[PDB]
Amino acid sequence: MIAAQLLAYYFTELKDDQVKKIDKYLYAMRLSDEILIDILTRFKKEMKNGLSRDYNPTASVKMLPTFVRSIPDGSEKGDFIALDLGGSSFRILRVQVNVSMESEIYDTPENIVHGSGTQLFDHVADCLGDFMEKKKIKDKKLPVGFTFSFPCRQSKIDEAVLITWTKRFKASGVEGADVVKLLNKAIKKRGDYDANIVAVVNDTVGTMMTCGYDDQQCEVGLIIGTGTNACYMEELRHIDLVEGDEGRMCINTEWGAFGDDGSLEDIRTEFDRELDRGSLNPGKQLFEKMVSGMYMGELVRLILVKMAKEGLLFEGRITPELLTRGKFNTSDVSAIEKDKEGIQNAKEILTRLGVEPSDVDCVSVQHICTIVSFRSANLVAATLGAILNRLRDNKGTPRLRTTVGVDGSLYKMHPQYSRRFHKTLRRLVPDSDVRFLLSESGTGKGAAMVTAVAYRLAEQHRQIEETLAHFRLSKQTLMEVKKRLRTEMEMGLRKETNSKATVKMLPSFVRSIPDGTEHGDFLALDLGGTNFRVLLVKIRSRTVEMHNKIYSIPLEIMQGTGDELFDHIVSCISDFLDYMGIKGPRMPLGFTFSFPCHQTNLDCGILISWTKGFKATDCEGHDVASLLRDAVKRREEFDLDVVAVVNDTVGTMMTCAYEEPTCEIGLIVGTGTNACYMEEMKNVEMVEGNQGQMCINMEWGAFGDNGCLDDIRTDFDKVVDEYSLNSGKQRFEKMISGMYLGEIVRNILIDFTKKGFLFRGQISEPLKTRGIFETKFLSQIESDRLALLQVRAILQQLGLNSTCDDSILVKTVCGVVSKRAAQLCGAGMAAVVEKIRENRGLDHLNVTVGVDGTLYKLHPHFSRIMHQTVKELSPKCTVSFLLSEDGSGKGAALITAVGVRL
Ligand SMILES: O=P(O)(O)OC[C@H]1O[C@@H](O)[C@H](O)[C@@H](O)[C@@H]1O
Ligand SMILES: O=P(O)(O)OC[C@H]1O[C@@H](O)[C@H](O)[C@@H](O)[C@@H]1O
Ligand SMILES: OC[C@H]1O[C@@H](O)[C@H](O)[C@@H](O)[C@@H]1O
Ligand SMILES: OC[C@H]1O[C@@H](O)[C@H](O)[C@@H](O)[C@@H]1O
Repeated sequence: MIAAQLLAYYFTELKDDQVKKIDKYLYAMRLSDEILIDILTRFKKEMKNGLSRDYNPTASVKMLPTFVRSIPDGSEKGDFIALDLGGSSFRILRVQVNVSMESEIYDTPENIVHGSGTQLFDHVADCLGDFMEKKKIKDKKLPVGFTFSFPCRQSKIDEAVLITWTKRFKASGVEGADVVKLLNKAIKKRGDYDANIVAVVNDTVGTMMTCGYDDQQCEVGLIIGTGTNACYMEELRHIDLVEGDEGRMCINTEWGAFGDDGSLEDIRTEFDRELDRGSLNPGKQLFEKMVSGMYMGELVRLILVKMAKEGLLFEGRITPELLTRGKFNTSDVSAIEKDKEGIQNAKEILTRLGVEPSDVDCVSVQHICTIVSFRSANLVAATLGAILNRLRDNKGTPRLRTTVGVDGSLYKMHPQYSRRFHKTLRRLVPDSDVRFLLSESGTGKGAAMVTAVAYRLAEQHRQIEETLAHFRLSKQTLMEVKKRLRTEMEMGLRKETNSKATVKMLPSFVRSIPDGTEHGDFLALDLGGTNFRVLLVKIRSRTVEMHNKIYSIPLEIMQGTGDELFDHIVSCISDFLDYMGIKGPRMPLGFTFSFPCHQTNLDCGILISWTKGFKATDCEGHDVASLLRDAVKRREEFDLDVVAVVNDTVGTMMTCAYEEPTCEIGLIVGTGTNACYMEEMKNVEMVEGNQGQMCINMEWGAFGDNGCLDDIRTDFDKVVDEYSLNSGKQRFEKMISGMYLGEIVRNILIDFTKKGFLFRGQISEPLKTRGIFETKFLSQIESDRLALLQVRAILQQLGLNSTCDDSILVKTVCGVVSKRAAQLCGAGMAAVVEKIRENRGLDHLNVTVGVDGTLYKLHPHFSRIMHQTVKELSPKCTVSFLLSEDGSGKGAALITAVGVRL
């Protein structure tokens, strides 16, 4: 063997002399550690820019958010299908989780790849059909995971908008589109089987998930093959594009694009540039074309040519295979760099290229292979180094212990790459005990690991939707609901039908809008809403001076006695008279009693039945005007003239009509809901008389107490009503007013919570607290100006331990309910305007509506949706809504003016 030894010395001798010369020729491809630190530092800056919302729009390193928040924990179970496309092979596996997987490779020729997105996806679908056939699972409904090795935009995990083609693929009409849906079109065109792509993940994510399944220290996913890329677990609080602050989420770096903006124009060489000039994506993936094992061999080829041309190789002799693009590939690079086998391989290959390689040439082309595969390994060490620093920092520790899961041919196959990369890495990041785990099995197993979870969520999101589905009414139902009210309106206005009508159409003896001749000083009560207040209104024919003071009524008095309740009112009145300096002279009062009252004239008003929060005994069936008088007596302090008993709708209508003659309808949407309008007397059957109109206090909150709305009432609606004071009463109102909506939302959440869909399945005392969701908060929650952070805060403020996810669902629930309300109220209001256009027999109506109520006033959407609904439900009308800013008081004064007038 003194021969082999003898030879080896010969080559080293031969080698030595040449190496110096080549190192100086390709000096540009000799990146010092210093430079590598520089590149490591530049990459950091690029990573910070991709995560930053401020800088992300022009950041080359996309730092795309995948929707994976943690590596496998063993909770995963089931048999899935995995599609792997973009690597070196198009495999279709069937993982079943121990983890049992079955792969299959399908050839994807240079016609499908560079073809049409349709052709491509038709190929993917066919192969999938083949697999499922072969495998005998087409019957079984199995979840599909898609390992798509390209840059995509995902908002959810089953969303995957292609940004740009990478590596070898370039099919027309895919970029910009949702690959998932594109895949579905193919499977449906074929209409062979049924498939649900529940997840779409990158191969670095898939590799990371795969390794983490085996090693729980796994936080990175690296790929060095047809293309290079890396992903890692990043803290949510830093992922600006995703709203959350708790936990981490995997970030698909897409580092191949590093340098695309020009950041590596000082590193990149003339060879890298020409390699680019003839590539499928000129100017893109620049960092990748210097590292990847799809660009490597061709890079060596471009160097060989340059030197041969310059007579520095094969005595300047060129051959046409040396010039043909792709004659020299990365496998040639790997072999030529083999330990013992290297030099002869260089020969066997180089002669295949037609140049008569000398022993010198073989020794040179091997060194040329080292500089190029080494620059590659050093560049990945640098950028991975940065990811490692970023991880260390996120940990706050000065030392890092993590695991990077690798995969990829160049790494897995080149004889010098792996260790050179390793050594260089740890010299750059000496502050870490980085391990590397090679995904021996491939990406599929990890994608199944993602698909298992994506599926689970997709499943629970489906049940939630089976719930909310109910608070979503079709225009056709809003149309019937409208038609249903109109029938009811007829039943209370008509003699015979009246006693049966649930929507009683109460005659308020207000026969006209302010005639501008009103004058005087009137006292006025406003009871029923949220704030009970006593007012003094000084009208003068034309000027209205107002004054008021809120007097709170305890829940106890409010639900006390007819006496306790009414004695309390008089005392407040007593105080107000003092407060005003009006005490003494008997004054004309206008009682705004916001409740169902049977009147036969202004000055009387028998409480038909309490609604909302009042439940004071011995009050129903009595003339409230009368009760007010007895209370004044028992007191024996002052006296007053109970001139009128008006409802708040009527009062609101007048307050607005005073300024706007066109206002003939009054709407209230606050603690409770109701409306009123100027009905033609010809129709007011309950009241004898034939001329003019009469304001009908449509007690619409009862619409449905007979059952005509029982097709749209949900089991949640039943509950609220069941747990209320007036159980079975005020249904239409119970699904619209601010005293009820919160309770609907609260019972849904309790439901979702029991299902584990929310607040981690635990029903907190606050969750069980009635009225926890006030009009003040619903309005806030449902606000768009409010960030998610803020919505989460309110909910935490309410005492509920919400997460950002809870904060989203809660927010969703509130919108389904308030929308349904704004819609239902719009249907009723729509009916009212038909009857007005029809009663006055006109082709087209222009009427104004006076509105008041905290919900209508505070809520961000209600009014807006409601306005649209009335518009779309009743096209022959142009309803205008006027917000009442002076309360029912002013209007109640104008009523007592004319009320005192007789
Ligand atoms: O370019 P490659 O050698 O195919 O490397 C990338 C590919 O590696 C395979 O082992 C994985 O299963 C694929 O999910 C990945 O896309
Ligand atoms: O529930 P609320 O906010 O009190 O809405 C209804 C109330 O609105 C006030 O503005 C009116 O002055 C009251 O007469 C009415 O009863
Ligand atoms: O296949 C490995 C990687 O190659 C890159 O060039 C692609 O852009 C990545 O999306 C992919 O993860
Ligand atoms: O407060 C607005 C409405 O609330 C309902 O609960 C009452 O029954 C109505 O009479 C009133 O108009």
